[PDB]
Amino acid sequence: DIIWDQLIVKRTLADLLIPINRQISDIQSTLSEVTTRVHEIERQLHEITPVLKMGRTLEAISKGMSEM
Amino acid sequence: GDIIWDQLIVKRTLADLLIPINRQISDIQSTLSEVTTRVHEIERQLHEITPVLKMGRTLEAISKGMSEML
Amino acid sequence: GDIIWDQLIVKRTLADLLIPINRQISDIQSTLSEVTTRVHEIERQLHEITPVLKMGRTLEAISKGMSEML
Repeated sequence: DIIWDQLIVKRTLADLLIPINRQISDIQSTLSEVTTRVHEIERQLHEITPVLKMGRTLEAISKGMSEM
Repeated sequence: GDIIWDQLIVKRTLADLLIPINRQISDIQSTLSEVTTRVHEIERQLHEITPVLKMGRTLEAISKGMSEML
Repeated sequence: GDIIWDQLIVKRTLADLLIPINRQISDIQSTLSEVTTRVHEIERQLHEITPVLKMGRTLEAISKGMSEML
């Protein structure tokens, strides 16, 4: 009787939640795809930040030698 | 409609509890899409900039070979 | 009021089902915020690196115009 009332709300709610679970599963995979793309970008920027720091010091040391 | 009535009011009662869940989700779906287009714009800017630096380092390597052996 | 004992039993079923949904969401909200700050840090690092490369390509375009003059 109250066990029916619970079963009813459980199944009414689980069918309402099928779209919510689908919406979430697609967000979890799309969020994981972005996190690996951002991991690949940060690595690609950590290997090209030094060469530009070397380039700006070469610009600073050639400015000091042109003054002489 | 006796228990069928019960099930139908329970559905629209359970739909009320879910309208914050649906709003929380819709804001995540738009914010996740905004990030995915910003990350798409970043990766193609980096895919344009990675080759010219690879060409630059080979020009530095081939210049080093011709300089010390001259 | 026995309608309070009914609600208390019912509400445990709703809680049982949405607790994982709320936890799934809260972990997405924090993980989505982490990537939005990482993407904000990447865009400002690229906004400071994009001008120096546009200055470099115009220096390459100016020297090409000067080499034509001989």
